[PDB]
Amino acid sequence: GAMSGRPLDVLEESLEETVTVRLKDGDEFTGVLTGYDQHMNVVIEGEDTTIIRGDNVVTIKP
Amino acid sequence: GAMSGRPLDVLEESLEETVTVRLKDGDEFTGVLTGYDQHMNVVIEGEDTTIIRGDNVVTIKP
Amino acid sequence: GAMSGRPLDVLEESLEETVTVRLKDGDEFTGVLTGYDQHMNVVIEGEDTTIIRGDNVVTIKP
Amino acid sequence: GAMSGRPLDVLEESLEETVTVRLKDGDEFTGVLTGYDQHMNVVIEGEDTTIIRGDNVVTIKP
Amino acid sequence: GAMSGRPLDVLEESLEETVTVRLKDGDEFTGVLTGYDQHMNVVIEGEDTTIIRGDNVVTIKP
Amino acid sequence: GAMSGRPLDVLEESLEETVTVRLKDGDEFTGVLTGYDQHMNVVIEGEDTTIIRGDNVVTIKP
Amino acid sequence: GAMSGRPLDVLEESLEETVTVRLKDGDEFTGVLTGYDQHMNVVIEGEDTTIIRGDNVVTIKP
Ligand SMILES: O=c1ccn([C@@H]2O[C@H](CO)[C@@H](O)[C@H]2O)c(=O)[nH]1
Ligand SMILES: O=c1ccn([C@@H]2O[C@H](CO)[C@@H](O)[C@H]2O)c(=O)[nH]1
Ligand SMILES: O=c1ccn([C@@H]2O[C@H](CO)[C@@H](O)[C@H]2O)c(=O)[nH]1
Ligand SMILES: O=c1ccn([C@@H]2O[C@H](CO)[C@@H](O)[C@H]2O)c(=O)[nH]1
Ligand SMILES: O=c1ccn([C@@H]2O[C@H](CO)[C@@H](O)[C@H]2O)c(=O)[nH]1
Ligand SMILES: O=c1ccn([C@@H]2O[C@H](CO)[C@@H](O)[C@H]2O)c(=O)[nH]1
Ligand SMILES: O=c1ccn([C@@H]2O[C@H](CO)[C@@H](O)[C@H]2O)c(=O)[nH]1
Ligand SMILES: [Ca+2]
Ligand SMILES: [Ca+2]
Ligand SMILES: [Ca+2]
Ligand SMILES: [Ca+2]
Ligand SMILES: [Ca+2]
Ligand SMILES: [Ca+2]
Ligand SMILES: [Ca+2]
Ligand SMILES: [Ca+2]
Ligand SMILES: [Ca+2]
Ligand SMILES: [Ca+2]
Ligand SMILES: [Ca+2]
Repeated sequence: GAMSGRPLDVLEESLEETVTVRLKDGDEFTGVLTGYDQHMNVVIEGEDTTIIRGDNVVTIKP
Repeated sequence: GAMSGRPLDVLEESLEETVTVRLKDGDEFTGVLTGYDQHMNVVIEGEDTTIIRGDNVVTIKP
Repeated sequence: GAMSGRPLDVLEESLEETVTVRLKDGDEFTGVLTGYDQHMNVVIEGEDTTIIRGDNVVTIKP
Repeated sequence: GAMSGRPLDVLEESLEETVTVRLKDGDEFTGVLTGYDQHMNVVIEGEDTTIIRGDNVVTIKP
Repeated sequence: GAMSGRPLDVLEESLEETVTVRLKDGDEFTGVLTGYDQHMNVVIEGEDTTIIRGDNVVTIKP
Repeated sequence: GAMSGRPLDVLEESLEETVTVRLKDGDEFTGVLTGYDQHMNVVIEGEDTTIIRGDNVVTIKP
Repeated sequence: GAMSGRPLDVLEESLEETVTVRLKDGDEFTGVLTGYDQHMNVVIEGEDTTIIRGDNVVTIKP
């Protein structure tokens, strides 16, 4: 198809795996990716759950 | 389905439980989550009711 | 139903009550909430009338 | 109805009357409001005519 | 009508006339308004053509 | 018609010609405009090819 | 057709080819373009997979 492996599809394929999320402020969050949505909001599970709002995200290393 | 546990579905299951919202300006708001919407606007209940506009949120930890 | 006490619904129930609105620039406005819209634009009646563009809002405390 | 006196409805009742618009960069513009739109762009007429793009607006005092 | 003299309608009444556009970075552009769109992108003609993206616009003064 | 010579229409008629794009960070890119889209993403080809995301654009000079 | 070589179409033609993405914070990512979407989110394959959110992108140079 078009668009190759879409970014949200790569996120779909990274469910239940450890990703690292880097935010515009410099902070990094590492933990299991348990959910995401169309805005690139992500749920990251480490010692506890973190919902990260997508507009803060610079990169995700899945 | 697709998307694991969507971020807004994790909010739904955090309703009436305690969460911490961290904003872009550095402020943190702890209290009971009593509502949310599509924009990730949140209602946090401490001694006061605090409506937080979604665009200010960095992370929500339930 | 879903989303608990939706943020805008709490606004609806805060009409004609005193609220405090804090802006990104750190200013605060206290007065009677006489209107709002789906952007979280709000009308605050103090000594005189203030319309606040929602995109400046950080928190609203009803 | 809902939302009380909507922010855009207050601007509707302030057409042909004097208002003060304050901008995110701190400038204020005073004059007769002669038009507006759903983005809250406004037309302010004092000695000059000024179209103000709504995303710059913090407050409007009708 | 509603909304008085809508800001984009003022732009229409300014086509083929000289206006002054002030940007968020402080620069000012004076020239013939030869076009605009619904985002308030404008084409300003001085000694040459300048297309200005609307999200940089603070004010337009016909 | 309305809106005069629309900005995207000026971009159409500047295809295959040389233009200067100035970004919010202050950088400038000069080259032949070989494409654009509704967001004002542009493709500029001088000695190499640069896709510029429209949200960074201040002005384009065709 | 209209719009010449659309920016997203240049991206399509760059799949499985090395490109270089520059971000607003100054960082640069070089690697194989393996995916993209309509927001200009991109997936860049270097030593690791990196998902880049579009709104941080300034330029992409294939
Ligand atoms: O839940 C949401 C909704 C929107 N946005 C993004 O953030 C921008 C500004 O808040 C929006 O335009 C959208 O791209 C999010 O990150 N999360
Ligand atoms: O009530 C609202 C309406 C919009 N937004 C978000 O704020 C962004 C711009 O301020 C919008 O794109 C949207 O994501 C909110 O947070 N709350
Ligand atoms: O009257 C309006 C119209 C829109 N916005 C919203 O402000 C954000 C940034 O301008 C966008 O979400 C936009 O929809 C307002 O705050 N007020
Ligand atoms: O003519 C326009 C078009 C859009 N916007 C608003 O500007 C913000 C983005 O620049 C969004 O809230 C958008 O609705 C305006 O203020 N005026
Ligand atoms: O590829 C894209 C997708 C979206 N946007 C911008 O994102 C904002 C969405 O309202 C607008 O400024 C739009 O031009 C871009 O610049 N490029
Ligand atoms: O071609 C353009 C010019 C301006 N914008 C504005 O940039 C904002 C991005 O926040 C949008 O909401 C819109 O108002 C576009 O989307 N596209
Ligand atoms: O996954 C997403 C979702 C939204 N946006 C951006 O958020 C804004 C929504 O108006 C636009 O700039 C759009 O390109 C992204 O960059 N990536
Ligand atoms: Ca996997
Ligand atoms: Ca799978
Ligand atoms: Ca009054
Ligand atoms: Ca009414
Ligand atoms: Ca009146
Ligand atoms: Ca009329
Ligand atoms: Ca005229
Ligand atoms: Ca003039
Ligand atoms: Ca020319
Ligand atoms: Ca031509
Ligand atoms: Ca080429």
